[PDB]
Amino acid sequence: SHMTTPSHLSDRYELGEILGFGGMSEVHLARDLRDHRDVAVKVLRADLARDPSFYLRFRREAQNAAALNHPAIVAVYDTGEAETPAGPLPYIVMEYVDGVTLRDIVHTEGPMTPKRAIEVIADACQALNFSHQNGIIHRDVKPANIMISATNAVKVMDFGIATAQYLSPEQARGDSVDARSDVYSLGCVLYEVLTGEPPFTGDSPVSVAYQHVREDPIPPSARHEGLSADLDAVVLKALAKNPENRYQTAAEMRADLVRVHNGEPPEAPKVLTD
Ligand SMILES: Nc1ncnc2c1ncn2[C@@H]1O[C@H](COP(=O)(O)OP(=O)(O)OP(O)(O)=S)[C@@H](O)[C@H]1O
Ligand SMILES: [Mn+2]
Repeated sequence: SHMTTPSHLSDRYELGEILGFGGMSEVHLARDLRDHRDVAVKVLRADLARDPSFYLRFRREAQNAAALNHPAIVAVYDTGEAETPAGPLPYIVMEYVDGVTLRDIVHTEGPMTPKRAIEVIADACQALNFSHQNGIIHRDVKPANIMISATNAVKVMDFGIATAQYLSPEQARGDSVDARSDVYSLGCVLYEVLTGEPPFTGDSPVSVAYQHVREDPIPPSARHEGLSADLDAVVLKALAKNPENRYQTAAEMRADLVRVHNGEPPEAPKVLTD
């Protein structure tokens, strides 16, 4: 009813400006006064925090937020919970990225140049490769979970926690999830940064999930100008319905992105349009 986010958490983190929000959390820039470090603190949203479902969900996700050490992955530093007069306010402390999500880039700027999109997604592949080698499937690859920093570094975040626009067909069906599910979802992001649109939209998540399972994506070159057939092949391989027909690893996907960036033919099956 009237929870508000305090100016200090746990007498160590002094909150500065609000950076963003999502369906659960509000993310603030903060100063870690103990380590003299600027950090991002993800706090359960004040307007949701007294709602038992949301509180409990936040706690279940905080204890599963994967802590990986890689230049393209947002580090997770700590978790905690502030006592306030309105009740407990749980939070996660993570690496601060001064930058913009791919969601916000596509919204405000439209599609990226193809070379830039290739570069960003190839860097995201490195993050995912590292995660997979450490036994962690991301599970929630989407444009909001990839940022480009002010120094043009790619940062992927929010790994390992178990919208419908970016789910893999196997997630839509409740089947087993593995590295190829992250490939598919990253293929959805690639599709969107190239064309300005996700592959599938609909009036409900049931309708969007149905499309992931049953309907072929419109080839990117048909959705938007300046896109090559070689890029169609790479994107549509990532988006193959059967996991066995996708890139089997994030590294394999990267290798094809690197070919296309260099004007070399990709290994992905050719796609013909008219
Ligand atoms: N480490 C970070 N550094 C800077 N900004 C961040 C960071 N993490 C998240 N943000 C921003 O905070 C927003 C909310 O992040 P999240 O709570 O993870 O929700 P989301 O990923 O946008 O969407 P949902 O809720 O998962 S659908 C992001 O969209 C960014 O705008
Ligand atoms: Mn996120």
